Amino acid sequence: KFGKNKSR
Repeated sequence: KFGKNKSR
């Protein structure tokens, strides 16, 4: 739940 905002 740390690399979930590493998409866009």
